[PDB]
Amino acid sequence: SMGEVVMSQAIQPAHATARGELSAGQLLKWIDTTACLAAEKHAGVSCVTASVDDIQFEETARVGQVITIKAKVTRAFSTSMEISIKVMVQDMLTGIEKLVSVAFSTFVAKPVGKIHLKPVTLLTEQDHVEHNLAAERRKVRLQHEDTRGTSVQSIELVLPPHANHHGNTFGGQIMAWMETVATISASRLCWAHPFLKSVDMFKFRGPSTVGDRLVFTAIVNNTFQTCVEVGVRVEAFDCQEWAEGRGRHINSAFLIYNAADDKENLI
Amino acid sequence: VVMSQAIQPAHATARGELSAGQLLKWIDTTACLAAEKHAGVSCVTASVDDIQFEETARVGQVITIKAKVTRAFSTSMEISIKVMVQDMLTGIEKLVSVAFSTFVAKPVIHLKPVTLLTEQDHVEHNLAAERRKVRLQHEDGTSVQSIELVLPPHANHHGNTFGGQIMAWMETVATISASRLCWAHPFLKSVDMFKFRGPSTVGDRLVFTAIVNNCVEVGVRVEAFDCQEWAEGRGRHINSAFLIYNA
Amino acid sequence: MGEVVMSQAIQPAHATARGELSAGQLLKWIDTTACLAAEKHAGVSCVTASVDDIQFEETARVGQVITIKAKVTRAFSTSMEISIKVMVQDMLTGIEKLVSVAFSTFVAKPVGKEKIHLKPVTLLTEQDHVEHNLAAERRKVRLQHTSVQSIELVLPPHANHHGNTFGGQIMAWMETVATISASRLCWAHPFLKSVDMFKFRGPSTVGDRLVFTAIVNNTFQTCVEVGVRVEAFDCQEWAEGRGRHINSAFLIYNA
Ligand SMILES: CC(C)(COP(=O)(O)OP(=O)(O)OC[C@H]1O[C@@H](n2cnc3c(N)ncnc32)[C@H](O)[C@@H]1OP(=O)(O)O)[C@@H](O)C(=O)NCCC(=O)NCCS
Ligand SMILES: CC(C)(COP(=O)(O)OP(=O)(O)OC[C@H]1O[C@@H](n2cnc3c(N)ncnc32)[C@H](O)[C@@H]1OP(=O)(O)O)[C@@H](O)C(=O)NCCC(=O)NCCS
Ligand SMILES: CC(C)(COP(=O)(O)OP(=O)(O)OC[C@H]1O[C@@H](n2cnc3c(N)ncnc32)[C@H](O)[C@@H]1OP(=O)(O)O)[C@H](O)C(=O)NCCC(=O)NCCS
Repeated sequence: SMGEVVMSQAIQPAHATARGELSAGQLLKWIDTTACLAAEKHAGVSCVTASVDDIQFEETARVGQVITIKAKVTRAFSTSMEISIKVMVQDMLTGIEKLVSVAFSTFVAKPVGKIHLKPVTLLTEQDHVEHNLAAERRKVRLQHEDTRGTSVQSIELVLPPHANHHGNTFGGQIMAWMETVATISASRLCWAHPFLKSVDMFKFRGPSTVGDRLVFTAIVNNTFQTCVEVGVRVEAFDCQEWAEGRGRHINSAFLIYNAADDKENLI
Repeated sequence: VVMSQAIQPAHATARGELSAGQLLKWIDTTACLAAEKHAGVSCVTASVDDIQFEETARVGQVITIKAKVTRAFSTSMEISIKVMVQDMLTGIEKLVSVAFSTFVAKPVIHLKPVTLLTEQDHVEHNLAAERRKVRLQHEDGTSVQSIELVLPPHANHHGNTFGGQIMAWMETVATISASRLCWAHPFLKSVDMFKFRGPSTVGDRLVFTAIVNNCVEVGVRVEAFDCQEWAEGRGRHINSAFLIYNA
Repeated sequence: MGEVVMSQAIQPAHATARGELSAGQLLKWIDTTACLAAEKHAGVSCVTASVDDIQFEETARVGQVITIKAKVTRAFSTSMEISIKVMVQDMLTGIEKLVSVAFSTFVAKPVGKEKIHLKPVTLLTEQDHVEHNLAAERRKVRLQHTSVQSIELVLPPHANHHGNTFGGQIMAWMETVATISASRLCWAHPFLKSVDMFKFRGPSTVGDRLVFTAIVNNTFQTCVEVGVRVEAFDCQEWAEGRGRHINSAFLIYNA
């Protein structure tokens, strides 16, 4: 009733990892879908992931638990929108609901052919305060203007199910693909299976489309306490660019992984 | 038209049982491939009759599905569906479902009658008329909300959403509402007579809304939205459905 | 080098009842890395022409990582030979093993009514030259060379952006049907050991139905050979009966 889009996923073994936990990559993908739908409700046209803020993961959902994602447009700007993301997890046996993640993300309306956005409607006091908090967070976003022998290369062909019906590659899918490569790199240092704690704020620097090859390069970047930092770099190539060897930088993220809450589990 | 699929973790539920939605999907695909062998063109699910599951299938087992066109009408076709499960260590086979479905042809033309041969062929050919009569008569806890975005793999090559994809997404949300009643994990008993009352297409958003209605009965609502319609909040009602569970 | 490299973690979604990687998925992944290598050479869409002997010396498990390297060893005119290497690593132990060394052939598909002419492969190593030689001997060999029914509908993710059904996709559906037939003979879950050389005869396309039939062919005990047929139908072809022989393959399973 309040322009809040709601998803609900039960976690099958399909979404599961070697730990029986929900794949972090999948959560990222679901978060981006729900948020996009939130934006596309405000815009009327297709919207693409512009950037993500930092995401922290408080809990990881196990198989047999239900996840509930809620997204909302907090503020509309000129072509862009701030979308707020809440993520819960409910154990179907205990009844307990816990918070997984509060998160922010940015979407861009894509022109129909060859256009301005309406203002978001504010009813509550939370609406009016977050309306202002978005402009401060936006300053932070834009000012973010800064431009180990355990390497891992992967490659994914962008098929039609990985993109909207105009053919633009989904933000969430590149994030899902990133995360699995990152895990492979992080595991080269752990004696346990490590789980994702956070993704540092990053930007989608340019478009990707059906039939691109996305190349993922991952390396461990740092070690701290119980955790390990992995940089992933994403590059795009259409069929011709792929042969010539002149790709396009799509993004770079830093994912921080937790070695099962023990110092001993990493070298 | 025969389809055999083995049950793998990809298809399984939390307790290692083959997911009902996954079955419903495999039923439609096969029931659709039956219809498409008769019309020559693409076909879409018009309606579903009572489905009832006598057995639940488990990882490692194999499901065999048989579907055939009983009677072609003016633009629609009645299809029969048999569902067998086999154990690959026992050899034992068990019946999962006897179910009927109705498909409409979608030209971009008329349909010939089918080639009848058996005595049993004629019997189903006559009883289909009664069944079509019943199919047409349908004329009058906590709410679980979910949304799904229709991608290319969720539709035929012409862009039309599979009926079976909708029933699979329907089961996911219905199970959650059921689980939320008894604080446990249940299994699907049946799918009651409903009708898909409008098309759906790639790019649609399907909003699902499940509520506990009364052994439990989950009512699922499927509402469809353009990217434009999504903005204007005026969508299209695809279907309502009633699913019954035990725990 | 000139190597296309893919790394995949084996989740339960890629797995079987035991906790092993489905051979179907492995084959699909191998066809992709090889296809990516061909296209890096050709600069256009490439399809699977044929596959040599593939033998799996190990099976991987959930929570392990498969790494595939693919290289174009020689280009001819429309076709290229691709050398493939598959390794598996345990994510906890860190121990690696050879899964498979195999060979596949890819053909460059024209956009319009286009004549395609592939450039030579840049040779650097002495092993490069050795491989360029032995490619022709393998190319010559190539050109010289109870039961389960199933059906799959070709959708968008099963074909490249032009609409041509991937070789690896058919190769996946090809094992999932064979496994059941091998399960129907002896009452135990078996694992795939090798795939005998087979060619792709006709192209397939988005919207097709592929009908799969498999039978036990020959059983020298502790081994059961199972042949697979693959038959493709347009939507209209479907309703009339006349279809196309895509491929017939022989799979060796193990009890
Ligand atoms: C997002 C994108 C449009 C930014 O364009 P740009 O080169 O920065 O040019 P501009 O500065 O004019 O961007 C226009 C808008 O983007 C916003 N923007 C740019 N960088 C941003 C960031 N890091 N975070 C949030 N918003 C950002 C600007 O604030 C501006 O907003 P406004 O129109 O409401 O005033 C561009 O990088 C892009 O099209 N790539 C991602 C699209 C995509 O394909 N996403 C899926 C992943 S491949
Ligand atoms: C395989 C195919 C290319 C062979 O074509 P053809 O009818 O035999 O005609 P040609 O022999 O002239 O084919 C041209 C090339 O195919 C090669 N060829 C044919 N079968 C081959 C095989 N078994 N192994 C290696 N090369 C083969 C020839 O050597 C020739 O090579 P060149 O052009 O580099 O000199 C063709 O039948 C085809 O399009 N197959 C299906 C491809 C496909 O769609 N696969 C994806 C999954 S269905
Ligand atoms: C049935 C439908 C195809 C056409 O609308 P309609 O007004 O009900 O169609 P009509 O009754 O005028 O005629 C179409 C045929 O479908 C049959 N039909 C209509 N309602 C039916 C129902 N409740 N149950 C079974 N068959 C039904 C009719 O008997 C008629 O058969 P005929 O050609 O032999 O006379 C439907 O409303 C529709 O367009 N939705 C298609 C569903 C779809 O797109 N696929 C599923 C994913 S959304």
